[PDB]
Formats: sequence, C-alpha cells, structure tokens
Amino acid sequence: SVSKANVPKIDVSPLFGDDQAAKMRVAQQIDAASRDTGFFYAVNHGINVQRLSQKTKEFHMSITPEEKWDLAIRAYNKEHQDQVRAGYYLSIPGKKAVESFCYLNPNFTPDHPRIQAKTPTHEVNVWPDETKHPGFQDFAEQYYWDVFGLSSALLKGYALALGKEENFFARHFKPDDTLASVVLIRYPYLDPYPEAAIKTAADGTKLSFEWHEDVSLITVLYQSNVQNLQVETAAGYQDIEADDTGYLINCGSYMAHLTNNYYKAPIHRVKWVNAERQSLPFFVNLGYDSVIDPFDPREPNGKSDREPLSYGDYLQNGLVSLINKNGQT
Ligand SMILES: CC(C)[C@@H](NC(=O)[C@H](CS)NC(=O)CCC[C@H](N)C(=O)O)C(=O)O
Ligand SMILES: [Fe+3]
Repeated sequence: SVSKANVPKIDVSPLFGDDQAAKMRVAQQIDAASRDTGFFYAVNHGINVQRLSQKTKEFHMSITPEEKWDLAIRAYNKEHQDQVRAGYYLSIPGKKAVESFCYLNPNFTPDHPRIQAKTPTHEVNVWPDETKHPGFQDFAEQYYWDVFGLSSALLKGYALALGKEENFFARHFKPDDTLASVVLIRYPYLDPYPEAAIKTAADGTKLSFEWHEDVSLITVLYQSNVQNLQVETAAGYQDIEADDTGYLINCGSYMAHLTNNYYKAPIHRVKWVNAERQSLPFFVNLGYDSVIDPFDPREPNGKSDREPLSYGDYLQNGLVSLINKNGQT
C-alpha cells in the first residue's frame, strides 16, 4: 500500500544558544533531512502549542457568519478590494469545507512606508471585535513573534547546513518588513461530507488539497494530531506521521531557487480525512526587496548561473500561481 516517510525529530534547542559545535550537529541533521524527504520535526522549540491550539479553536468555533463577511478577503467580498492576503477565507456549506484566517506582520500599520506606498503584498491586518473575541488579537500578534523567533533560529541552522555564516538568511528576515504570514486553518468534521470538497488524485487517493511546492523560504507548521500530509518521492507518495507537540518544517521554492535545487522544495499534498483538525502554518517570507544571490553548494566555487530573484516579485507571482493551480482556499 502506502509507505511512511522518514521524518526525523530534531532537537533545535542548541540553535538558541552559544555552543557552536552543538549548532553544527543540528545543522548536519537539517542538511540530511533536506536532502532526503525534505521534512523534519523541530522539537524542544519552546512554543506553547497547547495555548495556540486552544485559542485557535475558540476563535473558529465562536465566529459567526456576520463577522466572517466583515473580515472576508476580496475573493468572498467585493467591498474589500485591499484584502488580497489578510482576512477570512470562508467555507461554502455543501461545497467547500476548509476555512481559514490569515494575518501578516503586525508592524504593517497605516503609518508603515510600504503601506503608504501601496506596495503589492503588504496589507494591514483585519481583526474581529475585541468584545466578541477577547484576547484573540493579543494572542495572535504574540504568536507571530514567538514563531518568528523560532523561525529565525531555524534559518541559522539552514545557513550553517549549507556552509554559510549563521546570519546568511536571517539577516533578511526582519520584524520591520517581513512578508511572513500565519494562517489559522480549520478542517471540519462534516457528515455528510461535501463531495465537491474532495479531489481525486491521479493515483486514486482522495485529497483535500492537491500537490504543490510551497511559496516560502521555509514553512513552519503546527497541526493537530490527525495524519493527513503526504510527500512525493520517486517511488510515490509517502505518509508523514502526525506529531502535535512538534513543528513540521520544510523548504519552499525560494530555497530551491537560491540553492540550485540542492535543497528541493518537496512536493506534498493533503489527504482527505473526515475529522475536526487544525493546520497552522507560518510561511517564512523575507522582505519585498530582499535578494539573495543564488549559489550551488555542489560546486567547489559555489558558482551558479541562476538569476537573483527579488523576494517580493517571487511572492506576488507565487501566490497567484498557487491559486490558479490548486484553487481559491
Ligand atoms: C499544508 C498546510 C501548510 C496547509 N496548506 C496551505 O496553507 C497552502 C499550501 S502550503 N498554502 C496556501 O494556500 C498559501 C497561503 C498564503 C497566505 N494566504 C498568504 O497570503 O501568505 C493546509 O493544511 O492545507
Ligand atoms: Fe504546502
């Protein structure tokens, strides 16, 4: 039938410290995972994921249709022309099961210069009413910075894994301008489950979301303990086992570009499972003007012929292409 992917659990705690040899040992494990299936679990990460899951559940379960329209992105509410990324992504009863809420850098305010200039991909977050959802915005903004901190540390591991100084990626990952997003996704239990929400893969597997590479530098994902993800290998798709204490980490296609595909962006898909669950990704994106010169770790000199790609142009094109290929979420 279907085999299981080798997804190692890596203790990332040395990446927060000052023991340089211990950091190299973490980096070696990141390298090995990135060259194998492309996924690993980050453990001993220091984030209170129990509070994350509880607060996210309380939001998803208490928000009403009125509030969802008021928060909806432009795809669901033509009045909200400025909300392409941030806001609520509605389910469609009988047709579309998944819903989610996406928010961006809390530092993007009307006062921010990228907002003043109307630069694409930058938006001001929208939030529910504090009286109906007490503490939610405070929790969500805090969480952004908590997962930002973990992601910064992981980026030091990836830099060391590739033979670079530890700030090689992290220097471009800044609180003032990061395009990183959090998505709070609800996959509901439904009976009957809408057939229109289930896709059939070429190999017959029933899916909630088709194969893709991620639009990110790396993706830092929390999920509740319901198995759903599969990664493509040359010998077919393999199941990724769930772990609701760890963060699942993989590279996105910007990492594949800048390493000349030495660290590939793994192709993965989401199997259909009729179970109430959470999927909480943090997409590690750089700043709009961030450019990293591509290199090829396989070459003594690291020379690559690939063109440098501005992160903002990469992200704008990548988000649109993912909608065109796999559907509006
Ligand atoms: C596999 C998970 C990461 C998750 N998939 C997803 O969230 C999928 C594929 S990675 N991602 C997207 O649609 C991109 C959302 C980008 C976000 N609106 C933004 O503006 O930054 C899932 O559970 O479906
Ligand atoms: Fe993905």
